Amino acid sequence: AAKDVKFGNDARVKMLRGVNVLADAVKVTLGPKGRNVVLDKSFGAPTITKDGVSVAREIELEDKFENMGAQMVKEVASKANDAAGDGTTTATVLAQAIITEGLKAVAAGMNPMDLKRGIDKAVTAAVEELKALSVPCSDSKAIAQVGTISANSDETVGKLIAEAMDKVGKEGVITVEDGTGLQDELDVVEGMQFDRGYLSPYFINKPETGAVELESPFILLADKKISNIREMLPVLEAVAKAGKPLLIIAEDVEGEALATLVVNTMRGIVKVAAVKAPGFGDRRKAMLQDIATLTGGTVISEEIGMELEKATLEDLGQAKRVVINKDTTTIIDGVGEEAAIQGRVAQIRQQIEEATSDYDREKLQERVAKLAGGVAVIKVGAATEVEMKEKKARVEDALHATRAAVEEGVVAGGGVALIRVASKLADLRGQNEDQNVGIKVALRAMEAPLRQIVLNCGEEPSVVANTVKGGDGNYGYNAATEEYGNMIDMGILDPTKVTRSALQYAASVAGLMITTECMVTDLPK
Amino acid sequence: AAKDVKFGNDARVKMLRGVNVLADAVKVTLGPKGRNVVLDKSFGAPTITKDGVSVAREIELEDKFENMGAQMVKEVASKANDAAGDGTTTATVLAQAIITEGLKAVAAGMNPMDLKRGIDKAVTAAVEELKALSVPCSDSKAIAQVGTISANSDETVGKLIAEAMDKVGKEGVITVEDGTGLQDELDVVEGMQFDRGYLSPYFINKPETGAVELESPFILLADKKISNIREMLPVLEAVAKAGKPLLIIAEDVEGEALATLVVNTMRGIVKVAAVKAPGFGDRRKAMLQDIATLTGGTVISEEIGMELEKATLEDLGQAKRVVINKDTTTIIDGVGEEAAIQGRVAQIRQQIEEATSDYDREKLQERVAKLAGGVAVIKVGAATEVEMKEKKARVEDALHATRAAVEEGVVAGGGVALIRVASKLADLRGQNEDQNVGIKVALRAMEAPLRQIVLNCGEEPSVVANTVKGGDGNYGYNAATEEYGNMIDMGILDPTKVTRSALQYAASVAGLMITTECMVTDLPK
Amino acid sequence: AAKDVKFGNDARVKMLRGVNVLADAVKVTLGPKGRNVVLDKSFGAPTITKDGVSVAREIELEDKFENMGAQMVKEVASKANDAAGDGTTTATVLAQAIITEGLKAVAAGMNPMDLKRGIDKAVTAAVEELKALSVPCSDSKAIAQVGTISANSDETVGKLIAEAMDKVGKEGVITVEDGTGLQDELDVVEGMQFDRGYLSPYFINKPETGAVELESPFILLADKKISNIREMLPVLEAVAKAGKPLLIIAEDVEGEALATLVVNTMRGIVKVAAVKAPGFGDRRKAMLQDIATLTGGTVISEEIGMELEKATLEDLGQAKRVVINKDTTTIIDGVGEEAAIQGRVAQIRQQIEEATSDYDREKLQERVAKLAGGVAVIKVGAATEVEMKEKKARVEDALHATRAAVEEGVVAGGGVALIRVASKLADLRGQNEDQNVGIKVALRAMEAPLRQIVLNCGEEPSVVANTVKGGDGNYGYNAATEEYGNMIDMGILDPTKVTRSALQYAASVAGLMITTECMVTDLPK
Amino acid sequence: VEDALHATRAAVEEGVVAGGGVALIRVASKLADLRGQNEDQNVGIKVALRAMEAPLRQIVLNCGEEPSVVANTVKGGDGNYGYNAATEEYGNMIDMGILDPTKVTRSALQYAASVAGLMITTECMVTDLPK
Repeated sequence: AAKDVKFGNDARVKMLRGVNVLADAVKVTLGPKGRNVVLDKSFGAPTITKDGVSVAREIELEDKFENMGAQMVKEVASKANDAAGDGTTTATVLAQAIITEGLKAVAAGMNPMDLKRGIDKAVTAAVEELKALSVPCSDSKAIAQVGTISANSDETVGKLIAEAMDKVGKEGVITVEDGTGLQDELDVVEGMQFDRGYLSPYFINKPETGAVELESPFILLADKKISNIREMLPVLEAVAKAGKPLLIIAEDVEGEALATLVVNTMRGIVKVAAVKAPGFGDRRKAMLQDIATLTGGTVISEEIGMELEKATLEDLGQAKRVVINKDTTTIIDGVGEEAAIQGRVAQIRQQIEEATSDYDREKLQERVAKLAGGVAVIKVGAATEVEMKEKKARVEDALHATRAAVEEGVVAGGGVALIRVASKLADLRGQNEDQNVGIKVALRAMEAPLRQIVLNCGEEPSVVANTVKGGDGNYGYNAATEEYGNMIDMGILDPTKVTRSALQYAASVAGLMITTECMVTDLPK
Repeated sequence: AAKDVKFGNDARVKMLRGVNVLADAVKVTLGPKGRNVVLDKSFGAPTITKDGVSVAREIELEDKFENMGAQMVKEVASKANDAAGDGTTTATVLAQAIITEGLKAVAAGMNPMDLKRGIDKAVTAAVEELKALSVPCSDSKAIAQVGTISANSDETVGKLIAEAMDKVGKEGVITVEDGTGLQDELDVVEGMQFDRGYLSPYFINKPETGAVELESPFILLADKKISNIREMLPVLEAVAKAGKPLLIIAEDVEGEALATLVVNTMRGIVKVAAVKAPGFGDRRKAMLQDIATLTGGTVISEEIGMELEKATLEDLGQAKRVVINKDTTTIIDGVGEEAAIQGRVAQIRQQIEEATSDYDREKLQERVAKLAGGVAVIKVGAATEVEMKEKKARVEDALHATRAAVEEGVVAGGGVALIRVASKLADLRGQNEDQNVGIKVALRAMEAPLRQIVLNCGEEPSVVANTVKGGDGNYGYNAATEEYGNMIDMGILDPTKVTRSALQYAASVAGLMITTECMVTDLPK
Repeated sequence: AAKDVKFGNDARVKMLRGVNVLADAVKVTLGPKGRNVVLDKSFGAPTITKDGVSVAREIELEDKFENMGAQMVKEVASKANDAAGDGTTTATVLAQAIITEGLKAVAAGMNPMDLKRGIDKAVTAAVEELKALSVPCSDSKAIAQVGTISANSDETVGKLIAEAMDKVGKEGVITVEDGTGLQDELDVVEGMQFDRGYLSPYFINKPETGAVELESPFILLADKKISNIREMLPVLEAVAKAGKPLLIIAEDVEGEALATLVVNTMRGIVKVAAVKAPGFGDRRKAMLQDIATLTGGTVISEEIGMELEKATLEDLGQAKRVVINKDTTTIIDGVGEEAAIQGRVAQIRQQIEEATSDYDREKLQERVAKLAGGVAVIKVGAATEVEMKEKKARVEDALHATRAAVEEGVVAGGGVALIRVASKLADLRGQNEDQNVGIKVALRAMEAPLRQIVLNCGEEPSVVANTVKGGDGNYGYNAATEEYGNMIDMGILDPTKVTRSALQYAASVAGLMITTECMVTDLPK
Repeated sequence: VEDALHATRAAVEEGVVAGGGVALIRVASKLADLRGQNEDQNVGIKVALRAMEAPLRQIVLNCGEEPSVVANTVKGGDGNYGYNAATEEYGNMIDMGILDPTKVTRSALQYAASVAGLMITTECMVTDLPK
């Protein structure tokens, strides 16, 4: 269709103006004195929230260009939350900061490409500085403390998480379900988790988790791309009968079929969700079979001449629960026989000896790790349905937080880590003045989150930033008690992974925008 | 879709303006000299009313932002009426008062959060003050007086409610029905009531009480979530035959199945209603059985390997009447055998002995209380249908009132309670000057209802407020006779609960609005 | 009257916008391939010119703010020409460049004051570098060469000027007037020149040179301030009679007296010009006497009790000619008798002996130098009045050029000296990054003249500039034989004084505009 | 791999020349004395040769340098030699990994000239009325 094409400065302010709507909507929730944002619904009462992700999801602008700007930042910023369970909002305020200052500089006549490299150099430098600043999280005592802090000072949640990690390990898979009647339960079941998410958002039935959740579903394992729902029909009806949901795990699900599934499940005609099979090539077929033995199903491959039209429930695998993320599928309690599973583990353990290269060793060990490791299951108990559901939510949060803590440690929260790291890179330089300006841009931008938090608290950003800049390490002033001491000790911390992700991703999109000359979109009519 | 986003001061005026349209419409009916509001109906003559609830129900504004404002207070204020049977209007005027002053303070540059915390502190104090000010309503002589006062001086209503409460206990379940023909009738039948409401406002066949009413229905007890209407069919065809209505009580009823029930019932193709089973986890499966025993039905659990396709009318439970609210299901006169039920009570009472915890004892007693407790049924007689229907309403209202009186007592009406309580908190202070301003805002707002009542009466609010502030205890201003004196004795009272609720809910919404920085809504298309 | 007030950025763009009309109008004439500017006359045939100064005179913009910008640059830049006989256009283009880049910098958030400091530091350095680059004009051979070059390669003009400077010394006063008919004449006559200019532009009757030129005028010497034309009348009727023009040298000429004089001379009722008497305090009374002696006039001192009403034509001084600049008055061929003048000189020489202070001695020495030295008078011959007037004009300009050359030397022309000097200061830095940007702003601007010249010649500016930067000393870009080489020998030069002035004034106004935050002007009424 | 493949295929077919758009300028600088049958054709010739500079100029413009300056520098050298578009070392562009398959530069030139030539000789255009 006829397009609207904008260039240079004209195009850049549009994008900027766009990111401003987004950032300004979202940053008011930042910090403990976060304000509320009211999101209108069709009919009924509007939603009042302090959750920046909820807010971002809703943002879409009328001016197509401003919209593109908002959608760009929205996209990359969401990745931070995906990776570490937080920092989306931070990433957003940061992205705003970099883009504003960067465009100022572009307008002053500085080179966009050099500005970008300067900003990037600053960020890599900052990530290193962040690792040095980081305090490790290894013994289960520390795991419990982090879990507790993320859980709103609840010892119970920390203990729970600690206990579970104690069961399956730091690298283990931990899941959360409704409790059966007050008093928590922990149990390790047969289960697995592979890095593939939903083939489409429409499949989501947990808009809170942004996830798909299926109970006691059947699992179709097909080694081939499924493009047409013609082959699906017989197995779809067998699942419509017995009224259970269905997880399809194929090489891929495309076109006719994917669309048809997205519609049918979204009209209540059988709950279905599809995900690509993990990995690619040979190891993909291997892992498909792994999933087959584990769920007690039969992998239907065209290679040996099997056909989907010729498949009954019996070929289908089975599990107590499956949960699907944007990039993660996790199978909980497969119906597979102890003999079958342990026998498959045995086989895999034979190939590792008869192996050759190191790569082949790692890969095989990853497979048994999945197989033999299992899945910890935390059922949260709590006296009331309401409290139970709530405590369940806080456990989920504390969980992602703790996992991220375990991976890369913790640093001072309240936005001070980004400020300390920045104060340390004052002498950092690049190849020419432009790159140097790029660097200052980024280091100044790293102050945005703290400043906004302070602003929201009704204090003077400059003064607080100064106070913070004066000290060192994770040492600070506890706003709640105004006591000086170690921020981590006083419970004001962030998983190093969240701060890092936020910074890098913010820098990524802001860099891109700063280096954009042209925008093309459809015509407003 | 493309959104319209408003910020800070801009959003807040819009919200204000919107709660102003709402409050101004409802607050004219406050007190004894309340005015009429005329609500148009598309077909026929308009409705003239003085009921703040009916008026509020109709308010929806064209401006999307202003509208969100109104819908917000509309919602929480509504909850006040739902909790204590009155005070929605009061809640609305209070909210208006708090919001108006609060936004004035925000505009002056004071911190919204500190304003909120000050408001809350004042309210917290006021509620305690309200507890002290409160006079208990315990002996049935008192119960009768309150009911009598709520019924417009109708002593017969007081007596009826007093008798009904003595039959089933203060905490018992009491219901109101049409008369057989003059001379009321009272009788205790097998029955039960759990706190779960309609899974949809479309199951409602009694739009005035906003309730579902099924007479001689079958009760399906299914321990599991019902998502697809395919399993229902065999049992649904058996109930279409025998031409009796159907109550489905499951773990939940979702999408396909629920939408199909909502449609088929709204088309007279068989009357049906669905509610979640009470509670969760184990105790939920236990209570489902309690209901089974009570109604002479069979719990259909997939767990034990039972199927809905194979369930017959014989498995269905039965009762003379069930009534469903927004959050209550009450079963009246179940076909349960007076031996089955007694046995069930017996087994449970034995479990109370084997009980290893206090919690377990309390929770099991609730079950015996429900089963063994039963249900009082008051049938209002009156000589001609019209009179009967009017008195039935008065009995229903007075009943709800009297319940609230029994729980937290009663306090001075006519808005004087709030004013008395505010005058006692003159020395209340916060952590900084802003919080002190927040407290003053709340205490000043507590005068709003009285002032409005007085305004509606055509007197000078300041003068009356002033004199009242001068008094002590439950001494106040009788708006109907223009006479000052002891309010409770003069029969001008409110259940402590309604005053408390209205205050709390108003303060709640008011805090949210005061601390709102952003609003996102659709574009006016 | 009610004003229109503009602040910050908004004000700055108006100013810039304004200087841009002036600069763009003026700069097209720069260089040897300068284009024509057509300036419309009162009404007659338009005037076509390549003289940037003429063009500048004519520029006045409708918009009050824009006009203010342009007038400010006109004013500061005009001084360059006043001082060194060239450089105004250059100053203007330099001013445009500095203001342009400076304002970009201010908008990007840099501190105007630090930018100004930087610009100034760069200019200070550049001046020194310019002195270092400069070649002396000391021997009369070089004096003649410069004269010849500035007179379009006319050896005659060079010879003539050299002869003149030889008679009165290089610091002597040299005058040029109409020749008596082919064959030049050079004679030294009794005369003087002091540092006071016309008290009003309206006095100018030679717009070409922006000078007042009086023939056989009478000279009124009044040791007092003349504010009212009532005391003038008697002297003015005498001068009105006799029918010769009038020069007034008083302590000052203000108000009614000045106003009236300006009107009258602009209405042919006696040609009159007024200047402040030279110096101040006591030495002013002394010099007034010097002039008196020289012109055979009599000082009219109120101190001694003399009155202007009693002043006669005989009290008045006389000379064959007087010429008045913006800041110079030069009396040519006084009538005073040699005996008198000589006696005066004797007196001063003796006071020079008696002088008890270096200062006093110096001042006295300055005075005898003026009286005893006289004035050189070049009469330019030609054969045909037309060639005569033209040559006379060339001699005036060349004269001014060589004067400046004699003072501070010559540097490479065509804008190369400025670029050269700029390339030498690459490492120049200030106290902070803002100052540093100020410096670069200045250094880039120093290229503007040459680049503009190249531009007018239809070449790529950047290429030529880059080349010139590659070379050393007085190597650069020619346009007559179009080939790079040695500028001085090749006869492409500028007096160091014009280059220095052009740069310094340009920097001055630019600094001032860059540091402007507020502008006040009348409403367009 | 797919990209490198097409590239190498093209390399094998017709060889490689200096990349960065310099090949075009060199080629252009060699045709300074090239003439046609009349002044108009000669102008056509200049238009084309001047045009052959557009890519470098743009490339340089994108790098934030002065297109005229680099073009000038490039015009001064010969063969596949010159300006190092990353390390400022002089040498053979092909060896320093700065190349384009001769096929790609030639194609771009011929196709460009083709369409431009058609448009330059266009006198009339016919299209639908905006509905």
